[PDB]
Amino acid sequence: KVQTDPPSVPICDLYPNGVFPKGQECEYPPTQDGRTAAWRTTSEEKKALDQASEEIWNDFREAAEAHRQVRKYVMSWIKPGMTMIEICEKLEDCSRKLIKENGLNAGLAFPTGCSLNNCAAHYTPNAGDTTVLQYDDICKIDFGTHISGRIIDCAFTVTFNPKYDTLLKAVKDATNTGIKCAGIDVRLCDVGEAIQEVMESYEVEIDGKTYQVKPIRNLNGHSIGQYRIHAGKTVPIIKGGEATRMEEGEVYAIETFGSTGKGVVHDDMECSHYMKNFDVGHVPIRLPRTKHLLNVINENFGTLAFCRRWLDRLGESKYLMALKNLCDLGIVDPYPPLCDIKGSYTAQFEHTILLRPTCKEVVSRGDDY
Ligand SMILES: CCc1ccc(NS(=O)(=O)c2ccc(F)cc2)c(C(=O)O)c1C
Ligand SMILES: [Mn+2]
Ligand SMILES: [Mn+2]
Repeated sequence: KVQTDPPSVPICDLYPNGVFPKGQECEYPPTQDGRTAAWRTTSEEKKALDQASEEIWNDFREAAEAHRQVRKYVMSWIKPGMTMIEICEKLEDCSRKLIKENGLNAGLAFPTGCSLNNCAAHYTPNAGDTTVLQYDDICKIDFGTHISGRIIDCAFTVTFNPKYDTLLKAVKDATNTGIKCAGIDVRLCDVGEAIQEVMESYEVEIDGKTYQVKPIRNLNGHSIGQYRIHAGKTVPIIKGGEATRMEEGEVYAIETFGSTGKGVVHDDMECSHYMKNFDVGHVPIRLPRTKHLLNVINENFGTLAFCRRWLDRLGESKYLMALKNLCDLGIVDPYPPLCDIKGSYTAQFEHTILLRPTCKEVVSRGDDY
């Protein structure tokens, strides 16, 4: 009925009523004519529309509470000296128990990202990686939980040297600025500019050098779909703006990345992230190993991202060639680590928000961030 010191009680059994805690509920940002959004807070039409998709919002909440309790636990023990593998496996072991992993009904939405320093995202260790977290490392812990495909994409940055404090704040503030600015009928490009003005209004000093924080321009937030980490709409972070507005009922992952490098990422290091193309249909495979591996992917991950380690834990061996095949066949897409120029530092803060009819909910919000 109460969580245990080292979290072990599933969020499930903590809220027996089946109703999970809501995130930070915000009133939608006004528009031109000071168009207030307090009319939706209790409109009759909207309230019916909201309570209409209540079971969904409730699932996002179960996952969010899982994310909150897991990360609270990670910040209490993540320390330099631990290998990236020890960290990810310890984090993922907790994440599996609190979300009560159940096939594709409940589990980890994507691999535990823990990109270091100049690398901003999509780095998680593969078997054999001997990398050890250092006192001067700036590590982005980015992991996700999901219930019935309702994905909670949320992340924070970890450091131990106070010299990055102002860099993390610059980015944490940039993220909240995009969260506050986001809303139904809000144009993506606008959320982007907002995020940039703030991000760039910060200047930091790290090891004698001064820098004006730069948003990683080729990185960004994005909309979320059931069992689909990236639904289709992207959230800028800079000045351009695709050509779109956020819509009622949508779900977005508002994330920003700040850097001292060139503010641009590129594929680097060995790949560990892979995900089945949400669009590709059923492809008959006769090649044994490739056929088997794909079956494992469909059974265990569906359209959710996974990593080599997760193939390992399932007892799969000698699967790289077969994984390459799936990749060359375009059935699976590789998602290599995205890093900025060597020597640069990058920070990241991310939250999942629900654009509900009556309000904007920052479901993954917590005491920490
Ligand atoms: C590796 C699976 C994956 C695919 C697409 C996106 N979304 S994205 O393409 O908008 C993206 C890519 C890199 C990044 F750093 C942020 C967002 C993400 C993600 O939300 O990070 C993941 C984990
Ligand atoms: Mn993320
Ligand atoms: Mn994301």
